[PDB]
Amino acid sequence: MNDVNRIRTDIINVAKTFGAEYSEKVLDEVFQVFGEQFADNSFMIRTSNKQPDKLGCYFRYHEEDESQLGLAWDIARKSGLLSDQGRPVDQLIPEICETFPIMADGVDFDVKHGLAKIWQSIKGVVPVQDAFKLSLPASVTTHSDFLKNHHLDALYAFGIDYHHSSVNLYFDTYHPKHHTSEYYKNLLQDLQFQPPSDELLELLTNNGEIALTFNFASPRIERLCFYLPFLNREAVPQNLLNPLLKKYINEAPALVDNPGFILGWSFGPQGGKGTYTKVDVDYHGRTVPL
Ligand SMILES: CC(C)=CCC/C(C)=C/CSP(=O)(O)OP(=O)(O)O
Repeated sequence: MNDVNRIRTDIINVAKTFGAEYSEKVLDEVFQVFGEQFADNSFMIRTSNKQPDKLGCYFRYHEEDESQLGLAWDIARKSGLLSDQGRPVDQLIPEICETFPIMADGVDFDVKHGLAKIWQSIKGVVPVQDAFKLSLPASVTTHSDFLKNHHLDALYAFGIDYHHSSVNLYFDTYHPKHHTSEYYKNLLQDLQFQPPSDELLELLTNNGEIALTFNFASPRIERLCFYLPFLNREAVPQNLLNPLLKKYINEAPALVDNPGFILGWSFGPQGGKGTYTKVDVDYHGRTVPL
């Protein structure tokens, strides 16, 4: 369709507009193999802040259709976009699929580097201890007391990062403290991560999504992320966005006049690497309303 070539053009436009490194060759190979799954599924375009003056650009899709579940991994492997290094990360997706009933999956793409991440969403929420049999990083188990103590133990999804050999764990915000700003202040303090502004803390009371990143090199929790949805460009708190990301919320491409957004705040060791902002445009306009 034209829908697919529209999507490839919008992304090169973003990558160029916002100074994001990219590889036309790489984009081609991804779209050759995955283009239709973009036009036919929940689809989002991301820019992040990991480097002060230039955004990176990503694009991702979410497969909710029962019959298609598992084809993302198959497609990824058969075409060579995801090849096996025997890495500690490389066995996780098969293990997850045998252990847990799966209700959604998705692929994340880096406009320069190609296929970056694969998500698995469990059917329903599970005690995180049920994931302890998997070849996750040792740092997951060794923080089991910390996961329970901060009510980060209702596990619903895995994100497997192949560029960084790291794993994201996703947590439902079941506990009354998750609607409290003091919980996010105390969580960032306990992790010795960079403190949040009061504006962000206020927003986090109606937070609903928490993610934790673990990797095989480090005995420490590498970073965490909070996610909030916003219905449209206007609903976005723009005092939390630097100028480059302000421009992105006004000019991010989508097939609706006023797309919704998912914003992500990554936090890591204070004075260290991983405290930045993520902006996801709801390209089709049907991810955010759900
Ligand atoms: C990705 C799609 C289509 C919908 C979900 C929006 C969402 C929660 C994205 C999170 S991907 P994330 O784990 O935040 O990626 P990292 O930067 O942590 O590697």
